[PDB]
Amino acid sequence: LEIPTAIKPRDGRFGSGPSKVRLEQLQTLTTTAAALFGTSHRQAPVKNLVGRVRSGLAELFSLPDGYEVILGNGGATAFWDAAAFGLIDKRSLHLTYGEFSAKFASAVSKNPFVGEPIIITSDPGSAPEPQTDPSVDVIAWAHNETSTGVAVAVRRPEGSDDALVVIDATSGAGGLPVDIAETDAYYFAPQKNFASDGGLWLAIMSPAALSRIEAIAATGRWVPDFLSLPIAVENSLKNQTYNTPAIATLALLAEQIDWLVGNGGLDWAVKRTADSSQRLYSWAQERPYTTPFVTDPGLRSQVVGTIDFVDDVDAGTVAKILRANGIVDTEPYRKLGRNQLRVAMFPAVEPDDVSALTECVDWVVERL
Amino acid sequence: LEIPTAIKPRDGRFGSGPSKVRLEQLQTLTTTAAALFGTSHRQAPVKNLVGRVRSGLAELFSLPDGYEVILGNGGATAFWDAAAFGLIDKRSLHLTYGEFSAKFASAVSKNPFVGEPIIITSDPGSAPEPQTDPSVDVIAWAHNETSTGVAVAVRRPEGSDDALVVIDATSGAGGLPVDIAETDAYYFAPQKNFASDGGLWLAIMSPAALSRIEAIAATGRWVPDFLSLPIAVENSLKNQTYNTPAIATLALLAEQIDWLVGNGGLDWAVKRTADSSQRLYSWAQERPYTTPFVTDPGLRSQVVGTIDFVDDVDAGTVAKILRANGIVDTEPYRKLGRNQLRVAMFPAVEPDDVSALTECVDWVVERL
Ligand SMILES: Cc1ncc(COP(=O)(O)O)c(C=O)c1O
Ligand SMILES: Cc1ncc(COP(=O)(O)O)c(C=O)c1O
Repeated sequence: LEIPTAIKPRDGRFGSGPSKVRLEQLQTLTTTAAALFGTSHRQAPVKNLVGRVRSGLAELFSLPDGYEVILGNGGATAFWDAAAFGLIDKRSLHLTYGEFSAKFASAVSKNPFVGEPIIITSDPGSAPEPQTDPSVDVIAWAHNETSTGVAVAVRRPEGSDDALVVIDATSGAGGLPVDIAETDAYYFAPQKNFASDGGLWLAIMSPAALSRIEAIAATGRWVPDFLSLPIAVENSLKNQTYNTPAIATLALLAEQIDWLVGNGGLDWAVKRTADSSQRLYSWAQERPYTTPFVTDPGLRSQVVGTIDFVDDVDAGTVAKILRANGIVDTEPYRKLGRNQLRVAMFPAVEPDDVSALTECVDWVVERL
Repeated sequence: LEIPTAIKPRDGRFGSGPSKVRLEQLQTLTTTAAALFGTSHRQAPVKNLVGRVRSGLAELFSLPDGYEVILGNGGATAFWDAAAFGLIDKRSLHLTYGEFSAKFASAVSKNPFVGEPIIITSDPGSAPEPQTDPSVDVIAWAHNETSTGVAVAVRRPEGSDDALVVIDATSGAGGLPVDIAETDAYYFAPQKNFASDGGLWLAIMSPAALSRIEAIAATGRWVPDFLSLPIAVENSLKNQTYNTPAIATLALLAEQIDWLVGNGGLDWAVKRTADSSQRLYSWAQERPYTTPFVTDPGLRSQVVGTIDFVDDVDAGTVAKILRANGIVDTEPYRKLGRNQLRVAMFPAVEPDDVSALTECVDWVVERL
């Protein structure tokens, strides 16, 4: 099946990380950023680039006093292990409702430097309510569960005074609203809403989280240096990382932050993803062969939309035909095992392209 | 001081990592690799890119049967912690003679999952001989010590049958000769001879090293998943990494590998760095205000040249003037504390630009 060009989106990338890298943003690598490549991360030109990223994120996320942008190599998966060693003192409570929220709880359960976590589960497509427990000093959940398309509210739970709020915003940060004052560690990686590459983690940390990192280091608890949050904080405060970061990753990230801030900031990004996701969900509701996987509209992610298909319409065949027509990465999370499409709607994704995608899906399904 | 343009090198980047990224190599990001950006690392287009990197390195390093290219996020610093958990069974022997060889031994000493390492030290600017011990199952040293400009032979020591040869080739791999059959783990990162970005580690592993990784995993020894060599092996064998890799790091690396292979492979790269380094060392010998830091010519690195300056010629002032004229990153290793310049001569660096640099240094020194 050859989809007519007239109905095709301008950009066919609907992947949930890595995701659409804007043409003008990628072009900065051979132009405005060409002179930064291959230069020292211990010298002013690359340190100023890290500085642009940190102050840019501080502006975009309206950071309260004493909050800091901390960064290091590895991506969000490395941050899970760094946080298990460095942020959790004795015990944590985790909400699990998909791949990424479950994987952080599983990393904490296996880590022999911290206690057995309390795990509150819910079926995929749903989420438990943010909650606390008197025996925990960390409470963790994902702002956006990328495998299921579920977005959860980011609020400091009642009676959680003695616990840090540790939020995996890998696919949520930059596309969803957030009051950073409600968090202690709001972490992410650049390949989703920030339209950059993986291999770097970023974490917005509160004064309580920074003090906690210092207090845990002061106990003498061992941590491999690569996963050390005290070393990552020491370096981040001076526009550096512990080891050599990727200049391309920082250059693409800084360009996306500038673009988001220049468009009106987080409020603009949230309006944009609301617009894209409204097009996707309204279409999924209208068509008799589709339905949103997430039944609670309050949990339906603005940035990652999981659309279930009925028995007689094979979503896998639809995804294959779309891919053969250059409309890529609509395949559901590889481990979920559902007759579903997963569509990313991060701010780089044009809302009109989400509309064009739905028309392409209708066109293909009518010819199956 | 304004250095006349006629004597300036075409490219002023002499940094030892990050290092000179060729422009035509950087331009593939906006052309032949542009469509790869923002696409899934779990789908064929990015998996084929990893495939190109693995096959390319297999060709460049003339890999014997059963040797495999393993990769993961983090850079070489992450590989030290991954190797301490995953390659060392009971005890290791380390050679230390600068920043990077010492830091790996220090990471192993602090790791509470393995024994206390045997450490064989030498003064900076020198190196101990590769040697073994009956109580160790791993012997480790750096092919190239980036902090002192010392290159060491890579050979399997006599009577080391029960020990894996674990070589930190971060600044050596692709610019220095090597017989891979003499190694069990030959690891590096892409920001030096491979003219790409940091944040990714690569390791050429022997069948004995791969079997060792499996045997250590089979004991049930815990390892944080991000630093897991069994998981990195499982993913690498199917052109993947454990978590999201940077597409730009892979795309720049594959272009450099292709450029090196097309030029005549490792033999061509070694001739090129021999040519560049001959220009630097002969000039350092000729001038009465300079001398190579490394007194043993057999240990003088072809890729990283440390040139000491006499008391009355301030190398720091020279470095500052060069930097103000766009000739950057000649500053010595930040912790060495010597009146010295450090010049990288990786294959992307044109030998004529090393000659031009020496003329620029003469010009500046004559006007101090
Ligand atoms: C020899 C050597 N080993 C290890 C490293 C650490 O590399 P990375 O910053 O990629 O972790 C470096 C960095 O310069 C190095 O030159
Ligand atoms: C919510 C979430 N958490 C964590 C991760 C891990 O990210 P990375 O590959 O950067 O380690 C991902 C990856 O898709 C994710 O979406």
